[PDB]
Parts: sequence; structure tokens; C-alpha cells
Amino acid sequence: GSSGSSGKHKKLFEGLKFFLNREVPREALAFIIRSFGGEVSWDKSLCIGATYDVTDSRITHQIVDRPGQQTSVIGRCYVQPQWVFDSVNARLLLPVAEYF
Repeated sequence: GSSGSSGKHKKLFEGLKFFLNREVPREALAFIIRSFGGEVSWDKSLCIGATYDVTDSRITHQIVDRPGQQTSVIGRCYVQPQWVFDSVNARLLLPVAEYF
């Protein structure tokens, strides 16, 4: 791993943990969530460079193409990959209740 500071403690996704699936585009999301100072990981098997698995309660928000078909997990709230794009543009955390 690599350590280092960025500048200040002002990020839209400060601490917030996110997750991307093989269905949704990570190349875009990842780069984004990261640039916005957010945590994002993917399936180790899918591609190397991951930290936590999809079975880590730690995960606060989970991005998926079909949040309906697949059930949810206690504490964890699944949402579409559009919830993030709409947030970054609005520089605010939109109510996942709408994208659920």
C-alpha cells in the first residue's frame, strides 16, 4: 500500500465507502469517487487492486445495475450508479430513497 496526504479534510465522499459491480462502469465511477476523496473497491477476482470484498459490512453504499432483483443487506443500502453521478453534479448526497 501507499500513504500520503492530499491537502485538506474536505471531501464529498470523505470516509464514505462505495462498491462497484461488474455490471456498472467502474472506469468512470472509480475515478470519480476517488477524485472526490471517496472509498471504492471492486471484486478481487474481477480485477486486482481491491481491498475489501463485497461481504464487508463496512461498506456504506453499494452500487448496482439492478438493486431491485437482488435483495439488500441489513445496514447496507443498494443503489444505482446514477445516484453518484447526480450527487457529484449537485455537490450533495441525494436521498438514496429515490434511487432504491
